[PDB]
Amino acid sequence: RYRLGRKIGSGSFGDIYLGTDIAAEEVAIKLECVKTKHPQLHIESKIYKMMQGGVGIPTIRWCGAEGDYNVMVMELLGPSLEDLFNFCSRKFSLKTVLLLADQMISRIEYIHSKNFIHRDVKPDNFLMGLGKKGNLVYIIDFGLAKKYRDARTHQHIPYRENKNLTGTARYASINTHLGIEQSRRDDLESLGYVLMYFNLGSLPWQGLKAATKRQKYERISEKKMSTPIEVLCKGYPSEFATYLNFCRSLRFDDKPDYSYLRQLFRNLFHRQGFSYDYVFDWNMLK
Ligand SMILES: COc1ccc(OC)c(CCC(=O)Nc2cc(-c3c(-c4ccc(F)cc4)nc(/N=N/c4ccc(F)cc4)n3C)ccn2)c1
Repeated sequence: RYRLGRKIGSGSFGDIYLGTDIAAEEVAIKLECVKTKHPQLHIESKIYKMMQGGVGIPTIRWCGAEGDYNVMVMELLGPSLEDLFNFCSRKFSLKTVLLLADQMISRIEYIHSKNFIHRDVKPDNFLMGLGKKGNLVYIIDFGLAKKYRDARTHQHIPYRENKNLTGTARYASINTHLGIEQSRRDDLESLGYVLMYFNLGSLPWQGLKAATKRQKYERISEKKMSTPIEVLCKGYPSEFATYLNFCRSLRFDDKPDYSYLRQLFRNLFHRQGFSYDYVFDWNMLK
């Protein structure tokens, strides 16, 4: 039922295409070769299905195999926060950062409530909705997602060390750089780096080259460990440093206090005099 359009980029696993549901609507299409190596697309599809119904969780319309590809068809979403960041001249107003922070914490909480961690929290994996959902932040891409507790007993996965970094180095938590198994705290710590990225326009560990990838990650790790939160966040409201310190002090199997983290930013929002009219920076482009 689906005509494949132009390739719009790559995902954590497989290629992404702008596509068309010939009968009705435009859609997004993810393809994975059915026989190249270890398969991933069908597991990710199963996670989306477990996530179904949650606020800001995309709907899948069909998932199967068509010839030489495993295919997943997703409702079309709007631009990613990295796209919108570029469109807003790579700087977000405080109001927009706080509006985004409120929803993004909630999306991460939702994923955690369904027993999974995302492990690649970054602007590219959050997309705005379209039409009646144009003010809603969605989260995408479960290719790196992992179950962190047992569905029946809620027994947390064990602590593990000497792991290779998974996800994007720019936003990875310090413990991830140190080879620790990722848990709920790490999704939230990554979000903290995303919010300061939006505030600052960059992070101080961006753009570092080296010979091998290990050395580059090592530079990023060292720069992150050697930059105190009060220096990273210098000049910005204290809530951002409070947020990051809170995430960095969580124990491996701690349940984060998502409400407290949201309340930090909500209190700031109201002390700044902003109104929750869901008018983001991009809503003001002329
Ligand atoms: C209507 O006018 C338009 C004008 C311009 C447009 O764009 C040029 C568009 C198209 C917008 C669009 O892209 N919409 C969209 C995308 C995704 C998606 C999937 C996806 C997932 C599952 C599926 F089944 C299908 C697609 N994967 C992703 N990965 N992004 C990554 C991954 C890894 C990275 F390191 C960085 C970024 N994305 C963004 C899902 C749903 N909607 C429209």
